[PDB]
Amino acid sequence: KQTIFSGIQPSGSVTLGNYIGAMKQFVELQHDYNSYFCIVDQHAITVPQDRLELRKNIRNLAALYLAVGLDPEKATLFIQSEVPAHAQAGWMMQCVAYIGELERMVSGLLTYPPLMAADILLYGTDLVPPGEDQKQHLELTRNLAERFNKKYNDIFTIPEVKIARIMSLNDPLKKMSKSDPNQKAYITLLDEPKQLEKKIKSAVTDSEGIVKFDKENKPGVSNLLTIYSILGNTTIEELEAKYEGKGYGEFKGDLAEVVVNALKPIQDRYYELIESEELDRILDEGAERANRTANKMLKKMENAMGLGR
Amino acid sequence: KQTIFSGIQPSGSVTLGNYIGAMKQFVELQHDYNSYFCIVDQHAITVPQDRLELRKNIRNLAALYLAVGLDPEKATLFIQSEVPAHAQAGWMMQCVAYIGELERMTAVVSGLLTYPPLMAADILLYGTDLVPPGEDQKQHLELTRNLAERFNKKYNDIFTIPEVKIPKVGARIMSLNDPLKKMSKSDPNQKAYITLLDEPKQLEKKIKSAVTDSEGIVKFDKENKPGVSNLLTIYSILGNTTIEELEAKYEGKGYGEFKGDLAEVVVNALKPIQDRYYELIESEELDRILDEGAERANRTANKMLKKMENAMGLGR
Repeated sequence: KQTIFSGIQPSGSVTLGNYIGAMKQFVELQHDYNSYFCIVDQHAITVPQDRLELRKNIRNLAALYLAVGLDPEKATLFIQSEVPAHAQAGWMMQCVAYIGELERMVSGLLTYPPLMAADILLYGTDLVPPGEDQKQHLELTRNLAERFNKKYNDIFTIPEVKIARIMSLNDPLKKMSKSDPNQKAYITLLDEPKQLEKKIKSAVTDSEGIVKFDKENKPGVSNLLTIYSILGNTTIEELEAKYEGKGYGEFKGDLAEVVVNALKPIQDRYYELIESEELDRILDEGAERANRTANKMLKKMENAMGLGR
Repeated sequence: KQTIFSGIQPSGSVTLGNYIGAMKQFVELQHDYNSYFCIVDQHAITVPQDRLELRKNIRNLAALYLAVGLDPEKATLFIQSEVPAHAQAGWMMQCVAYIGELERMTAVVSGLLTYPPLMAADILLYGTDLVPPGEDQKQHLELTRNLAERFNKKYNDIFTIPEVKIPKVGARIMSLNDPLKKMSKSDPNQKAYITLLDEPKQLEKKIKSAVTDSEGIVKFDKENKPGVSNLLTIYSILGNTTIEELEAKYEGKGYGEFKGDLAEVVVNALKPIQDRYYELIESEELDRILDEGAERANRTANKMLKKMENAMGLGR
């Protein structure tokens, strides 16, 4: 059973687009793969942060992950910061990484990649996700892994990166993104039904009046068919067949409700957890698991380098 | 009342200049200060090492400090890596330090440029009031004070701002060999230095062949008679006698017995240290003392760590 590590930044709120990109894809692999989801709060402080926004974002993200079906008794969801081994191994890896490598991509900004390498390597990670802009982060990680294996002990497995792009409702050519100035460009998983509906019905389209798919010729309608597709558990072409004698108004109206119904259980559950202390227990349990495992790999690192006794 | 934090490198061998310079002086402040002696193995790995000799030096240093009169009941002696908060706080301090101030001190290994915030973390973690002076610790301490103040201001106010404490005129001890040089273990001539574990026989050999003058007067003046005044300084401190008594004592006498007598004085000073070192170095009582100190340090350090985390928004 291969093992996967996903480093997940607590950055406030998840768009539908990114839920469909990563979240959904990797949450489902929890039964076939041994899977870790690490809220990387120590990487978040490499940029300016309000202390309150940060604790808020961390809880919030944890709640969503569980709300979207992550099973804490099969996968390991935890907060980086609560597993001291990360900083510890993070520091040993600083003593193996060179500056040159790091300048080629505030101090923690320049020197978090060794800590990132440490995040993945502490767990014997076989696989990492394709976070857009991780192509050079994984390369370093791989390299640092190889450099430590040669110089001390083969203890690290060399991690691999093994694999629907949701575009803006306002502009089909732009990717859906939380930082989009226009609030109607994107849907967040906690959007209320009322507002969910509004954003879909005003989503830019064509005039052709025919629900059909081609990306570079009907990008707005194509995108909508792709959302409908994933959230509704159907194929695009079935949907074409289904809207044969129909126009965008019925389509947009039906899609609205599909989306409301796909997000209702997720919301319902978010709010049960966000307030509960059950959420804290889950996170306590996750940190215990990760420490138990991360500490074994740490001691080896320490023994490989010679740090105690 | 005041607490001192002494960060001490496990480098494999300690000269006489060190015992009299740092160790002795700061192990004496033991009762009038809550004093920490931290074996900084995570600073050690910024430069190349053999995992065997590093492990060895770590014990060696622990054993030496005890052997020299460090009281595990009054001072906290511990290993840096064995208290995780250092790594944790250190990482937090990297998120406060800018690259420039770090770039203004030293493809090279990253932890060699980025250790100063970890040094900051080491000290600030204990609410340290005072620190020893080191060779090039001036520029290091200045950065720590900045990071302390920068963080007090921006997040919460939790760090005390530390100060260099100057000990009771620590004597700088010079080579036996070239008296203008400072005593150093790296010198390629083992005659030039004396280490606390030198056998009485090698102690004796080295002292007799220590560089002097062509006068044959045992008289202290630093600029014209550096060999002799270095030895007088050594005789003074291990002797517990003033240089004046030693000029009195060695009036109508020449370098012959001056070196003979000093030799026996050094042997006798180093004997208890050696007998005691050789008990601890093999026994498990040492391990017990290093477990206690790690425990004490962790309890203190973890409280401050919680404050830093609350102050920045990590965890819950």
